[PDB]
Amino acid sequence: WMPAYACQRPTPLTHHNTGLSEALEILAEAAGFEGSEGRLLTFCRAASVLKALPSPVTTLSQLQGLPHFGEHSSRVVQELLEHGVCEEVERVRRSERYQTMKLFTQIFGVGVKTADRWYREGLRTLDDLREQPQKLTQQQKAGLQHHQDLSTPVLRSDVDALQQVVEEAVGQALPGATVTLTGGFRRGKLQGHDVDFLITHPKEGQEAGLLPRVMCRLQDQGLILYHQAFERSFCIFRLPQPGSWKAVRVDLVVAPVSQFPFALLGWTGSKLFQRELRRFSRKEKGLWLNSHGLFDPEQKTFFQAASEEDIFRHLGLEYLPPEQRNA
DNA sequence: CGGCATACG
DNA sequence: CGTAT
DNA sequence: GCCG
Ligand SMILES: [Mn+2]
Ligand SMILES: [Mn+2]
Ligand SMILES: [Mn+2]
Ligand SMILES: [Mn+2]
Ligand SMILES: [Mn+2]
Ligand SMILES: [Mn+2]
Ligand code: NA
Repeated sequence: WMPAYACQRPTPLTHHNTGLSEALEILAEAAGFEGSEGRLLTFCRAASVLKALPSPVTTLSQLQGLPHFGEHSSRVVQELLEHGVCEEVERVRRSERYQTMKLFTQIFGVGVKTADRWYREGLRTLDDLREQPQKLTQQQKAGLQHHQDLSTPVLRSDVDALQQVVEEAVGQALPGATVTLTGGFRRGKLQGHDVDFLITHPKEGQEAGLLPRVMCRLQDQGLILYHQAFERSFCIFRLPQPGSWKAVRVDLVVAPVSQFPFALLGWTGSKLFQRELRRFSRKEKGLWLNSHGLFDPEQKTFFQAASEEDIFRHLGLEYLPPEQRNA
């Protein structure tokens, strides 16, 4: 009834088991803060299974036969169904370790390994980090300075204005080049932490050298608060606001049109969806998938794709629109 | 038990 | 090390 | 933590 891989089932943005999935995702996040990628993955997958169910789970027996539910995830759900709360989840929520690793890793430029080291050094607050700025990278200094704005959700309204701005600079850098909205907003989210754009050009090869030209023009318009040949740019944009402005994270990515379907697929996510899709491709089909292409290692050939639909067909999967990739 | 996605900056 | 989905 |  329920396939094992998230890429084999539709997952809508909103669903019927929100509280249960959020609890399991707390445990997934905490596992990640402790370097347990395997446990993170299982809890993520179990959470996603519930997102894909057609109705609420009300009794423990409804978990029987569901992939990725074993003793641990089942007990989490059991406690939530019986008591409305899971003691393990609540203990994580209020732990100093969890709250601080969450606070630190949310900083642009800070990963788990950096946050862990800072935690072991006794640091606990953002002001603790501001006191010793000589230990910060330029990227972390930017992430810390802009942290408050970057913690404010980006609205769909913000996205349209940013897209117009990016297209203006893209059109000057290379007439005919296109801008596609990707990431969470393409999956139908109404808010997000950042905005993701994919840029290409209909004439293979014309996109070479494009991203530096785009960035130079955005920077000349005074719109870049922070950025690093290249094909991915992780920026902080100055977004106009009523009588002011706010910092917003924007990712710009360039791909040649031959690779565009693969890059669109990868950059549209979700993160779990893409990991599961790549896992499925390799383990079930013997094909190697990334945001550049799909490789047959036996024939030593790349699949040509003209669309996302092509890629799902190549992999023997029913097509899923972006709004059903919210694994 | 081994595996857990796969890149770029 | 960071970043991305 | 769970699957095959
Ligand atoms: Mn009980
Ligand atoms: Mn995004
Ligand atoms: Mn992004
Ligand atoms: Mn490339
Ligand atoms: Mn093992
Ligand atoms: Mn993201
Ligand atoms: Na971070």
